[PDB]
Amino acid sequence: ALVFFAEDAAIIGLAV
Amino acid sequence: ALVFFAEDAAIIGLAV
Amino acid sequence: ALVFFAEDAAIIGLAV
Amino acid sequence: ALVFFAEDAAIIGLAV
Amino acid sequence: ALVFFAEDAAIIGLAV
Amino acid sequence: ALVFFAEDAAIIGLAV
Amino acid sequence: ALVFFAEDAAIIGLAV
Amino acid sequence: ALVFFAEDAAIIGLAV
Amino acid sequence: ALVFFAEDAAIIGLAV
Amino acid sequence: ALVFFAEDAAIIGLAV
Amino acid sequence: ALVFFAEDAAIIGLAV
Amino acid sequence: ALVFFAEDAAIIGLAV
Amino acid sequence: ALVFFAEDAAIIGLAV
Amino acid sequence: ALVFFAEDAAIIGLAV
Amino acid sequence: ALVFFAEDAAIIGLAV
Amino acid sequence: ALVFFAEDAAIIGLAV
Ligand SMILES: [Cl-]
Ligand SMILES: [Cl-]
Ligand SMILES: [Cl-]
Ligand SMILES: [Cl-]
Ligand SMILES: [Cl-]
Ligand code: NA
Ligand code: NA
Repeated sequence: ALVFFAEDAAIIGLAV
Repeated sequence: ALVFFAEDAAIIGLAV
Repeated sequence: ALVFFAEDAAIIGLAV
Repeated sequence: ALVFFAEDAAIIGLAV
Repeated sequence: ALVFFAEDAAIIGLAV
Repeated sequence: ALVFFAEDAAIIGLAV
Repeated sequence: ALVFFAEDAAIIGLAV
Repeated sequence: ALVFFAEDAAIIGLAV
Repeated sequence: ALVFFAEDAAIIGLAV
Repeated sequence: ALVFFAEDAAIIGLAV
Repeated sequence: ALVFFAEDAAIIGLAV
Repeated sequence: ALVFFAEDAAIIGLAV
Repeated sequence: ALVFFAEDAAIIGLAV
Repeated sequence: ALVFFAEDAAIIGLAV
Repeated sequence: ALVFFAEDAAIIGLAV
Repeated sequence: ALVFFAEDAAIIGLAV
């Protein structure tokens, strides 16, 4: 799976 | 809001 | 075009 | 009450 | 770029 | 309306 | 001394 | 004279 | 983390 | 200050 | 050369 | 160990 | 434009 | 408790 | 800071 | 004639 990144603060992984 | 990042050059934020 | 980044592990670009 | 401010990005209030 | 600030509520940045 | 801030000292608002 | 800021409305200093 | 504020990083005064 | 602000003069961040 | 980034996993900021 | 990245806010390159 | 990132063009890890 | 809704807490609009 | 929703602008909870 | 330019003759900087 | 411009500091004209 791909992991994208976003600032949510902390930088989190969004796993697809 | 989440902030994604993209290379547009320079790296930019994209706010959601 | 925009390039997003994703961890595929190595970091890859995703071009749009 | 007092409202303080912090950078979180976005600036948020903190109410006391 | 300079970033000014304004209460719009929430405090927001104005980028120049 | 936007409220900007300035030191006039004390901090005042400038409303627009 | 440090001076912090709070919305009390006016913005006031808090002196430490 | 009025002093406004901007992020330039560091927050700077702009004096008018 | 949260970043507060204080006059130290110039404004500085305070990271928590 | 400049903020660099590293994986420590999750991404974290490194302030300089 | 290698290009590192830092948040300065805009993301900037540092070329080595 | 910390992993930093650099554009070398692919993005590579730098392992410390 | 379409305005979607999401819990971010507080419910926000997202405007498209 | 039950939480209803109203536009007040922003969408708010109403707790019962 | 930003430096704009104007003909004043001779071309001058205007610093902000 | 044509007047080009160069930074010499100050911006100067170069007349051709
Ligand atoms: Cl999944
Ligand atoms: Cl709170
Ligand atoms: Cl910390
Ligand atoms: Cl430091
Ligand atoms: Cl001539
Ligand atoms: Na890149
Ligand atoms: Na810097």
